[PDB]
Amino acid sequence: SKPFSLPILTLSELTNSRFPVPIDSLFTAQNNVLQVQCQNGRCTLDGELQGTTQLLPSGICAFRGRVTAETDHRDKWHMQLQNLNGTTYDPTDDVPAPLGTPDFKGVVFGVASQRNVGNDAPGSTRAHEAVISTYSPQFVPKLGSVNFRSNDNDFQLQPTKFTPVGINDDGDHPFRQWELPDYSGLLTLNMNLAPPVAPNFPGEQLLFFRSFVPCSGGYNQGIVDCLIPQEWIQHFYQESAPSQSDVALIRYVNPDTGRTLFEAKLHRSGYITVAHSGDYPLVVPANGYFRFDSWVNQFYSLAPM
Amino acid sequence: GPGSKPFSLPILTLSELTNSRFPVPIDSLFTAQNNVLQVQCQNGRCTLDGELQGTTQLLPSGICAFRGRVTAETDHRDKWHMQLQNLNGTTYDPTDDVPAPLGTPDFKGVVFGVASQRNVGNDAPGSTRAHEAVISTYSPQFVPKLGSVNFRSNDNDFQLQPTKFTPVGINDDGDHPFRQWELPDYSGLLTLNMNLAPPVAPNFPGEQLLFFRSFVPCSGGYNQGIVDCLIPQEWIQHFYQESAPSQSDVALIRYVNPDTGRTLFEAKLHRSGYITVAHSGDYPLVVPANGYFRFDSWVNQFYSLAPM
Repeated sequence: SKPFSLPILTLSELTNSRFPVPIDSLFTAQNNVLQVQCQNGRCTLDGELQGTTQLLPSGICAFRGRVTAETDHRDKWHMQLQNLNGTTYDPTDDVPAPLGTPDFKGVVFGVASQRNVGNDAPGSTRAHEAVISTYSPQFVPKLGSVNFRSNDNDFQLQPTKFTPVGINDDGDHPFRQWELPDYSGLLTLNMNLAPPVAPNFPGEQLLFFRSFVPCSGGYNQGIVDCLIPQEWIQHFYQESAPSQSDVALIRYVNPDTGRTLFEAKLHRSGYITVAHSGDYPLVVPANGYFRFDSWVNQFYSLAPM
Repeated sequence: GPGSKPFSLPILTLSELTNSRFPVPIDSLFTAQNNVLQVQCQNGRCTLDGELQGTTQLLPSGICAFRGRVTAETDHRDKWHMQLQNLNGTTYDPTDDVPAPLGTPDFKGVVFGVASQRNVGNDAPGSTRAHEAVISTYSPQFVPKLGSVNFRSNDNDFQLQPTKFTPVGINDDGDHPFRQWELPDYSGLLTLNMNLAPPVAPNFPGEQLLFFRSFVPCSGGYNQGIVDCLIPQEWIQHFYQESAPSQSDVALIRYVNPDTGRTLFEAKLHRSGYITVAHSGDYPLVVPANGYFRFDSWVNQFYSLAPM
């Protein structure tokens, strides 16, 4: 059978799978009652994509479609969604939302761009700053549309792309990276979600690949934690190696010295735990990377780090 | 002989591929009739056994991005002077054998996007701002090899603080045309570019370059946003991981429809990391949505491709 493996990539060679920026650091968080259930950056070790996860970093928190109405909501521009590859989005599909849809509560700011097709000035373009709030009642991507705000009113009912740049609070409504938006809007339930993940033992904590993304004013730190980086997801999808157990053993190695620095559990659902107690931002050598050593199980006792 | 790791391509459809010269998906395949223009792009350059070249790095998020600090507000058209770090935040060294910091744009024109800041130090640390910004590679202040570029903004809410530029699209620079095959002057006016990945061209009669084409966003006007890359970013990432030894200068690759099993056409994947096909004239390909290239065998410079 095809052997499981990790790609060989340093921290600065990795992309955040929940926002299209490089990984900045590794962080392990103290356990709490709040649920970790992100929908982007979800993939099993044998390469099954889950939630709203797709392969491209350019897909993450991006939208593609057409503006089909200009309204007088604060979120003025009504954007009917396609799939990111331009095919027609089907709301009855067994996904939470179109692949790449944001999986947090707050705003994503960026640029909405257009290129005309059809009889009305085909090939004419425009691009302006735009904001999408996932708190908005018009944020209904599962149903097939989202609305965006712009200070500019130079927009047409034409094919549209949204490129994310950063995140922020939505005025008084805080940026909450672990709170899912209501993909179908108010008074509806989310469906087809990737499951929540948690340590099976109190001495273990989730380990995150952490990014500090851009913010558009205020003092928000722009913290976006992902379970596994986008490149691991891409790698597992290509490889499709069969998982021999529920838990893979991985070691963080310094190639400069050859030393193993610490070990971790890489679970079959696609997340990592370490033996540690408390919030801890790791300090690791620049050339360090995770190495897959063996299939183990839940009853492996991780060396404390 | 000893064994060697087999060469391969990742299995990805066109819409599962990223342009290696601008951070957007591939839209189509295009083969161009030979013409007066020279192809010497610096992004999206990698050998088949995984050696990155030019200004090529691994992250799509790296492509046409900048990281550094705004160290001055000037009187240039490109007002804000941005001293560069490497994209991973380490200090940039102008004496390194690269054309410019990795990820630097490799075309003449404008990249528009957003410049963002987060303060450190004594002055309101942790405060942020982000605004539309434009960087022109025609600019005399575009001197990334020397360690800086300048950007424009209609907004003047910028500070001398850690700064990132996130690219969104391209355009012409006013009267100066967007030229994807013209390199910027990385060290500025009246200086020479160095350490470049080499020019690329068909060496065999009846053959043309095949491009992975994207139509990227533009910020007004009718520019088509056409950015062609020699190989998509995932192929580069794949070769970098695999490091499979090249058995030849030319790999024979075939475009396959997995639904039917049918081979649609064949192409030469040259060791330098570009593709040629047997065709005469400009030709926008029509291919099935599920199609992808498959590596079949190593051949040589005198292999004769079936016409497509």
